[PDB]
Amino acid sequence: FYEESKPFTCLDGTATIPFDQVNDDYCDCKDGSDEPGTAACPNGSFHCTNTGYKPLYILSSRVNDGVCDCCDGTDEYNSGTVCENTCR
Ligand SMILES: [Ca+2]
Ligand SMILES: [Ca+2]
Repeated sequence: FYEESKPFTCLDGTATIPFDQVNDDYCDCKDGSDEPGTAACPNGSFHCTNTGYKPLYILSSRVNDGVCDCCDGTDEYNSGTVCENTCR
């Protein structure tokens, strides 16, 4: 009748979790692949999309650290620091 969506598998094959454990602010994958958008994994990376300009990757520990790391300011989305777009 209703088919269920498949779960997420860590890019390193170390675990399979439902997609509600993706970006849930707890590190479930040894490679950090379940938390690309948060500061939860010690070896993760956050992608600065920097729309219109060169994209950059930063350490996950720099997501919501209150410091402006991406020129588009997208790394600071719930920290209290409001970053201005400085890509130009
Ligand atoms: Ca997680
Ligand atoms: Ca930051």
